[PDB]
Amino acid sequence: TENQHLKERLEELAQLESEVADLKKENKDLKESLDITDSIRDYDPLNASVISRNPTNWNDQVEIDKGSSDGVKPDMAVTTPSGLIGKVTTTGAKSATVELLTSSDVKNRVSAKVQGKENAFGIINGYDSDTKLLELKQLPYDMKFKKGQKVVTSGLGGKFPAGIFIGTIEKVETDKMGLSQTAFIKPGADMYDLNHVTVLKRSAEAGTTD
Amino acid sequence: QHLKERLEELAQLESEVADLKKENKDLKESLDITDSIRDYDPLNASVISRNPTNWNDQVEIDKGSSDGVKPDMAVTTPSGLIGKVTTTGAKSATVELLTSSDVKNRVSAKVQGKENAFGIINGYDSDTKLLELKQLPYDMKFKKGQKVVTSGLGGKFPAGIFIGTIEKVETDKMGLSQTAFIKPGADMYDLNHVTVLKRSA
Amino acid sequence: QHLKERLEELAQLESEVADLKKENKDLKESLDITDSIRDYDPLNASVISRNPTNWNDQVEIDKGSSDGVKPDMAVTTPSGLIGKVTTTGAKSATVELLTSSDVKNRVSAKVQGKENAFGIINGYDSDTKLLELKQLPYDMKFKKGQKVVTSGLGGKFPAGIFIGTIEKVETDKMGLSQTAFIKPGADMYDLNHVTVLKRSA
Amino acid sequence: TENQHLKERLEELAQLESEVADLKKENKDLKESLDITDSIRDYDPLNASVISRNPTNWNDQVEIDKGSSDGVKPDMAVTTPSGLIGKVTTTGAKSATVELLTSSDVKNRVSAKVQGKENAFGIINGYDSDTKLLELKQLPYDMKFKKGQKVVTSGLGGKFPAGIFIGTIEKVETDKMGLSQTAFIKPGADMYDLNHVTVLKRSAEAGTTD
Amino acid sequence: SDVKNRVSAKVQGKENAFGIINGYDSDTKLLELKQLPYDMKFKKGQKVVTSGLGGKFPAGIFIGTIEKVETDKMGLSQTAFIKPGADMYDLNHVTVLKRSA
Repeated sequence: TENQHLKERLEELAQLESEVADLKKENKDLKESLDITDSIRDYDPLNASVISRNPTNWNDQVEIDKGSSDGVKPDMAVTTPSGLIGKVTTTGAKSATVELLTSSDVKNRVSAKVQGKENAFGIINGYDSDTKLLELKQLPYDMKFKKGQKVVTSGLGGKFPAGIFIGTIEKVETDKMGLSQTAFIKPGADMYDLNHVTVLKRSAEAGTTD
Repeated sequence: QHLKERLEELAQLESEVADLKKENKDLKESLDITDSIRDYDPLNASVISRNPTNWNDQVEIDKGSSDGVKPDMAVTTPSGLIGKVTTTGAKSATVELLTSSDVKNRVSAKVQGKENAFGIINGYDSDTKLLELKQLPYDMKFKKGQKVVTSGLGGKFPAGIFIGTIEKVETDKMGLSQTAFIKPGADMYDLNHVTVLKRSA
Repeated sequence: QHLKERLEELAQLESEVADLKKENKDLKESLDITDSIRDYDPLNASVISRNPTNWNDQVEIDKGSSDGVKPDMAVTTPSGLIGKVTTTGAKSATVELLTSSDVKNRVSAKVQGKENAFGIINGYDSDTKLLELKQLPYDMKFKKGQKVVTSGLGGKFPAGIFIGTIEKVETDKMGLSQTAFIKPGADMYDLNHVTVLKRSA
Repeated sequence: TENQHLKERLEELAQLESEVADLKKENKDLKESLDITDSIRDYDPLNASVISRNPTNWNDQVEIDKGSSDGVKPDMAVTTPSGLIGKVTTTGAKSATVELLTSSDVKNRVSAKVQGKENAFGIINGYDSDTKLLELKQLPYDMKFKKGQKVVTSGLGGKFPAGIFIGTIEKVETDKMGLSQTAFIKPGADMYDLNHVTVLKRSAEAGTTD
Repeated sequence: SDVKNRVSAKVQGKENAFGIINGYDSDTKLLELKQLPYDMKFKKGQKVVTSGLGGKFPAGIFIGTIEKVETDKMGLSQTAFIKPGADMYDLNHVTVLKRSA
């Protein structure tokens, strides 16, 4: 099994890797042809490790070994290879606190986009400990969603680069008012056990519309 | 071990593909119409912020004062006019969209036809998703499909910018003018790359 | 006494007004495009029957065999192509509409563009209200708004008949061709006056 | 009162009368400019009187003094100045039976159109003795209707001329399936007391699509 | 024989039709021109050149000749079989086109 499937995978994986690199290069040329600098998807990453996590508030917060003097700033996105895990909240000289998507803070939110033949925008806001699902609120009521669509950061909140993978639509429903839809999402990154992590500095100019 | 290493960063890769594809297509479309409007002295910008609260009213771009961006300048995409610059900052600016709910928001328009009629675009319906073209000559006849562009009467926008298509047409109460309802050409729900027209010469 | 005499026949009068207005407008539109297609030898007809059961598939017109109407002839309105004649009778005939659900219903189409691409219109979605334009060249690029007309390849319809507008465009599975979704120009939900093109010379 | 309102009415009535006549003439010219004969709205009327009505089936049927030898034929529309009242069902040499809109025959129906900035089509089918309302079934589910819109004959059933006034939308609702709408209509013609009536021969070719 | 190998082609004719060259038969020694407009008519001998649609090759490069033409199953398009102009069995001197301007 340790080579029965990864043969068709680690292989079909490099498949997407080169496809990207090509698109990624083409995209770079286009933006150069036009006068486009610091687009909404660009960013400078910084690697870091979780150095402390309290079981009392395990799903709310984590502490990393990088801080102010390393360039870390409040509101920077924090991720892992398989997805978005949170944002920097408070920073010290050499360490910082990051609030996880699974946090119980009702004010916690992130601007997101649901990829489809036609994209839709909404706000991720709310985690359910039982269902293990993120709430995607305010999607257009007339657009139709299917289980499996990918959700990524829109960057429209002004602080995260766009394109970071968040998760997958798992369930969809209409809200009481009948004005919008709400999708429930399965985070792609596993946040129960965090060790190695990456803090993203957003390149695009900061937005004040929030 | 490497059974999760390059296995998890999969969905992230499929997402990069999808996003790059769309951004490349849109960016290509931008290149073609380049020389097509080189005269208006174009400035390419990115939408860097949009609030869900007033989603249809405005958007923020990463170009401002120090880039030649000044309030009232036209903002467009390859498929259409999307708005005008309002408040400007040093490195960014706010753009009022045609889909705005601000009742004072207006744009001088012309219907391309045998005979050219002028009108004021002023009003957007969230439901029908149509733009209101008020004040057209009461006895002139319009047909579904006629193209609507900016008139230029007012110095603000250059003339010739495509706005949308005549969808419906009706006579208002007074019996003095006609109102056409227009399908915007540009898609303003999903904005990313945008163009500021600095000069209307 | 006369308090009901000319009082009741009121709503009936207001109805005559509304109906005549619409019929006059549509009829005027017909006159303008007259010489515009005098070559195709037009035959003006009225829809005389339509069943709610198969509303979107067909319609019956008051012209047939003894009028020169023959199956496969194009049927149109000022704002667009609406179908083709199928079974014909002495004084009437059945018209298959573009909105039909008959999967075998097809029309050869051409997209007017820098480079002209041909495709087959084959399929209508009741929900999106869009026509399926299949088989367009995989590497040619299409933009929302390009006009689609009949190609003529097949002898059936004359070429140049306006069909609709490119709304969306996508690549099919195979990766061999593209499919555009089209907004029909003509309104087929409300048909009354119609035109049969007898000759495609 | 017998001249306090009819002064502003019989006057404002001739108002619509001349407006029509003008449109009506213009329409005639247009149809002549194009080669349009026997359009969907043309017809030859015949005057008649109700000569018998049984209280046992008062709302189902009525008998008129014109028949076969007068040109009356089954399926011809029967009206009065204020609206449509029914259709001819069986004919004899000098008299005929006409089924009223208020009939209890569930199979009874008429193709209709709801006038609006954008017309809608449906089938009138069913009368409620209590509410005194006609059922307009199968109107498009996404179109919106307002109380007061006029309903007329569409002619699409192949037997009536189009344009005969039927009544007014009074109530509107969505059906269980959620596929269409149903409007309830107030007949314009009062069918409780019928005397003078008019049988319409349809000019347009007959339709077999029914 | 690489099934993913493709080239965008155009048939020079009264009306120009586009298609994708994708497939070579060792036996008939013919190139497969897929996706041509179903109701357009092609004749043996029409010349096929590169279309350029895709930025890769310059347009106008001669590819071969229409030999046979047939309608595929679907009844949506036509496939022509083409006789390559160049002889690829014996290659020695060759030319690389650096710019497609």
